Order: sequence, then structure tokens, then C-alpha cells
Amino acid sequence: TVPAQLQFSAKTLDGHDFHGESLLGKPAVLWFWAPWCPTCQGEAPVVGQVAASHPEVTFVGVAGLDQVPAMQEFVNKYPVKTFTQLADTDGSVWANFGVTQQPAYAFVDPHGNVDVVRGRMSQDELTRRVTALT
Repeated sequence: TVPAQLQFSAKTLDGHDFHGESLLGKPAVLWFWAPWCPTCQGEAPVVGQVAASHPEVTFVGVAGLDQVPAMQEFVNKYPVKTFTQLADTDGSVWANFGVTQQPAYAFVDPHGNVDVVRGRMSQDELTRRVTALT
């Protein structure tokens, strides 16, 4: 059965429906960010680089604590348009992972195991954690 952590739905920044269950059976990384967060602005290029280097992993940005326009500005300014971005304006996705503050990362292995890391992450650590999922 699906892990309760993946039982959520959301809307992508570009108007598509997203189902957390679509991540079951594959490695995935959810990156929780806020447009106004300087730390997220700094980590954006890093997450984008790791996402590009690991096409086997489904990266999902989860934007919160602001409205769509601010989220679009962030995605336009930093290189993270290559992977799915969720507009979590109602904060339900963050709540589902127990995330109250950004930045944060949720690592999902193919078995559905979920590990949440709160705080910043270097390119090396993200790379190593992503590799561990496979």
C-alpha cells in the first residue's frame, strides 16, 4: 500500500494536477522553498544542477508561504524550471510532511520510505543523498 506521506494532491505552477502517489516506486526528492527566502534562492541553482544530473530521480519543488506571482518570479530567476514545481498556497503539502520552515528536503526511496531533512544542504550532500535512494 502507499505510504501515508504520499497521499496528497496539488497543483503545479503551470496549471497541472499532481498526485503524490505518482512518486511511489521511484526515487524522489521534494524540495520545500519560499520565494522570499535567501537561503532557498542560494540553493536553487544547486537543486537544479543535481536534478539535471540525476534524471532517474523525480525532483519536486514545493513552494509555500507566498502567492503564485512571487513563486513565478523565483522560478524565472533561478534554474529550476526543468522539474515539477508545486504551488502550495494552502500549505497542505508542507503540512503533510511536517514542514513548517524552509528550506527542507524530503527524500523518498523506491520502497516509499520518507526521510525529511530540515535545513540547508550542500551540493555534495544532496548528490550523496540522491545516490543513496537508488
